[PDB]
Amino acid sequence: GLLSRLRKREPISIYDKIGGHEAIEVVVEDFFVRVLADDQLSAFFSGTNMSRLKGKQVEFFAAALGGPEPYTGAPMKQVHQGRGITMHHFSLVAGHLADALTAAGVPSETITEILGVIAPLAVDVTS
Amino acid sequence: GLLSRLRKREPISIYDKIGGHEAIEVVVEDFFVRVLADDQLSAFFSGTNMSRLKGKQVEFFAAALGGPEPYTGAPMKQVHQGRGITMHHFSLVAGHLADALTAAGVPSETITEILGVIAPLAVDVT
Ligand code: HEM
Ligand code: HEM
Ligand SMILES: [C-]#N
Ligand SMILES: [C-]#N
Ligand code: NA
Repeated sequence: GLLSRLRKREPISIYDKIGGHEAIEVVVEDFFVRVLADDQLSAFFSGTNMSRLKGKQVEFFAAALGGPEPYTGAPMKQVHQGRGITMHHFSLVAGHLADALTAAGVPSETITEILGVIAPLAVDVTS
Repeated sequence: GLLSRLRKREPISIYDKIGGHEAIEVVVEDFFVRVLADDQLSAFFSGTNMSRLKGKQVEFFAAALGGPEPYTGAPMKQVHQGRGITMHHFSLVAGHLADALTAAGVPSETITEILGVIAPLAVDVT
């Protein structure tokens, strides 16, 4: 945990400073309420099992932001390839993530930092 | 609350100035009485959950005015998109908010300050 990490003089991860697994879970839940309420986005998920997806997204974001738990989902490029997702869609999704982070009280500077980790993933996500 | 924030040497926000979350609740109720009575505005709210909207409006205004809690609703552009809202409509709503603030006894100068925060939002709403 964070205490062990600090005892080892390891820098505080984004994961730890935003509140770890519980924070990520809450953010991902809200993120998906936002995404599924967005008529430009909801249809992408029509044939999707949301229950499982939220789980994999928690694992993915946690791992991306410095958490210890494994990602147990499929590779980004394979999952998203062929879904007709454009940079327009990717950007809307990123906007919803930023909104969920803001709603959870994460400082704007940290939101920007998180967008810096996530934005390069568009190369694997978009059509 | 305001007491703890002053102990931290935070400058007084507009939110804290006008009476905080409880003052904003009261203003928002009166605001919508005015809005829904306005024939030029009321049809936009046909079918709207007023209780929910009012709560999100309290959150929004409280946050914009420097309050302690984040806004948790949808952003202004998304929510108002495709409704054909014009500068005329926005101006009417801003007018009703100012009148509600006036009725609540907020000093004219502070209402002017609040309108300075609200008026730029028209780019997203319209
Ligand atoms: C913001 C960056 C994104 C990340 C980190 C991400 C991550 C993920 C992850 C972890 C999964 C689960 C993979 C699995 O099932 O093993 C997934 C699936 C999925 N993603 Fe994303 N994604 C992103 C952007 C997007 C965008 C922009 C769209 C469409 C607008 C999208 C649409 C989908 C859909 C529809 C699935 C589920 C496919 C199915 O039905 O199983 N994703 N994504
Ligand atoms: C003073 C600027 C305004 C602000 C701060 C504002 C704020 C908001 C907020 C916070 C919501 C709720 C968002 C959510 O559900 O997450 C909302 C929705 C809405 N607004 Fe505004 N608004 C403004 C101007 C206007 C104007 C000028 C109109 C039309 C005359 C309008 C009509 C509506 C309607 C119809 C909804 C949707 C209610 C529903 O979901 O059924 N707003 N607005
Ligand atoms: C993808 N969520
Ligand atoms: C919007 N009221
Ligand atoms: Na695919």
